[PDB]
Amino acid sequence: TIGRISTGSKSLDKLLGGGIETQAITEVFGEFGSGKTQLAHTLAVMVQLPPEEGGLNGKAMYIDTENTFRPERLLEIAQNRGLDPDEVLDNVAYARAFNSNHQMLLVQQASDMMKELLNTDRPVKLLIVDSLTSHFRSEYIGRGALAERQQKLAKHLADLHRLANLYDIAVFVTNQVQANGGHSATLRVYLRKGKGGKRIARLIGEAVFSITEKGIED
Ligand SMILES: [Ca+2]
Repeated sequence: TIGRISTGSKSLDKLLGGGIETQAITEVFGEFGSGKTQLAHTLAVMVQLPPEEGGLNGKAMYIDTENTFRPERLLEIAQNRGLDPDEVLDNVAYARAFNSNHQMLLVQQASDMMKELLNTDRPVKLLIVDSLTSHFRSEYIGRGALAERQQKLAKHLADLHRLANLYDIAVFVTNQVQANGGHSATLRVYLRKGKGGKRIARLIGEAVFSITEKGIED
């Protein structure tokens, strides 16, 4: 549907109101193996497709903080969906965020890059930040550092929301459930492991999906 990227699952798209939205931040929470990273890799392929096939004829940028990006997985999803894998890999730009300060600087650097590429036929339409809070949690420790950590995270989310609106891109971020917090910034989706190997998504009703050779499916 209009301005949305399909997840690869019709059930998950229905729950999301058609898929992930441009000009917005979608935040997916869950433990390791819940489907969050698999969903990010599938969306990096889906965004490239025409709108009738659930994409935006776009490119993706994947920012990693905990070594989760797998080009071979994109290659596999592309091959299994009948798409050209070299084209798919050429359209997903990868950058590692080394620490929380660098992670925050990457938003302005991505903004500078998208600006110069304004005339391009295939613009970036999806920005993924996998494990959004990992560097903030490991660099701000002790009870006294919590307020500062939250303040820096809020500023980072505000910079991402501004990026989504200046370039009409979908921002997709992954995180883990927090004992304290907190959004204001988003659309929050919790992912769980289901029976057998299915995964369940819930908005913070519910939708069932699976992890296959094609990435995310029903
Ligand atoms: Ca996963």
